[PDB]
Amino acid sequence: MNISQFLKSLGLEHLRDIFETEQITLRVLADMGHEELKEIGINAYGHRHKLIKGVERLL
Amino acid sequence: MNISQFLKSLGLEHLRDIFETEQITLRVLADMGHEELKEIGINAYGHRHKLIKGVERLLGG
Amino acid sequence: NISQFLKSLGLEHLRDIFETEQITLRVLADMGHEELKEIGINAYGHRHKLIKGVERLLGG
Amino acid sequence: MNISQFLKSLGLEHLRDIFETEQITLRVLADMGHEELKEIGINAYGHRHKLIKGVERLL
Amino acid sequence: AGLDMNISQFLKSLGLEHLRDIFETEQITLRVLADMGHEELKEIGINAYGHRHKLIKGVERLLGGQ
Amino acid sequence: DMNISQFLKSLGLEHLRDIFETEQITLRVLADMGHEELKEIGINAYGHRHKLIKGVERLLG
Repeated sequence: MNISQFLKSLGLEHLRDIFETEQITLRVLADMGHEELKEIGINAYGHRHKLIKGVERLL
Repeated sequence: MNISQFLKSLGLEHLRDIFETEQITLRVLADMGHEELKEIGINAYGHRHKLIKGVERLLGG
Repeated sequence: NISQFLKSLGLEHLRDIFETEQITLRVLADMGHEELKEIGINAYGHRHKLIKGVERLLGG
Repeated sequence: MNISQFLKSLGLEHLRDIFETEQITLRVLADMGHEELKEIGINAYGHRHKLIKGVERLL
Repeated sequence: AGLDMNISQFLKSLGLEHLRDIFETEQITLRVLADMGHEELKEIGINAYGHRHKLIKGVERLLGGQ
Repeated sequence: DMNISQFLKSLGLEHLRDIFETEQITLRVLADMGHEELKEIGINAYGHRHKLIKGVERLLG
């Protein structure tokens, strides 16, 4: 629901600072792919994969 | 339409001073991408994304 | 929106050219005299009103 | 009497869009202090000072 | 407190009659409006500071002041 | 790499002629100028700096 709650559900709460600094809401995240997520500092494929598939589960 | 109403609609009124100092009109904003917006001090991806998509919705059908 | 735009310039008769050519306000903003001649706006006066209209509307 | 004419007289015409978007009339501006003006985005003390003192004369 | 007044008449008196639909949809009476500040009014869609200011000061004058 | 007066006219920035004359900005000086350097000589609008930078880029290439 909130981006903090979304990350917690994927076990990715430790990524919270990137999302806060870049002002990424769960709605902004919905329009983001691998290239956009690499741009904001999500360097691990596994993390981007979890985020992309996580938004797909909802959206 | 004007920038002040445009920013308010996206909930980005706090960016009003950057737009005023840089004399950014909707015409200028329409040709701006992520690199151009970073140049004027819009450092958050989320803010640039909202601006870019906002102009797309505004000037599209 | 583009229909509202044309109406404001008294150019409502150009609605069909704009619809057929899929010209939105974003497309119109990047168009000059040569591009407008290409879609069939043959009168200078009409192209001038469109170009200056987008300039006034967008800031700008 | 027109907020646009008032702003012009103080050399603060650049502030017109904030006043229009926030629907601030001279009557509204008359009950506004430094805290209320900061709230609508008048971030410079000098600008708030000119506005407050400007309305004080218009009485 | 005597604020049993018609919200339609209240808005008209402030020159804010155009807000009639927000107040009707949200079922805002004068008694509800009396406990509302800038944050609560922003929440129901009253986005202009000037409009919220007029409403808050309008209820104050109807209540005596502050 | 001609007279600066012709360059500004081509971009519709002829009103900037006095800044360029007073600051003794030639096209070769302008070619090494970015957004920070142009802000320093009084070009406060992003749109004007953008037009100047991109204008010299086209001239060079």
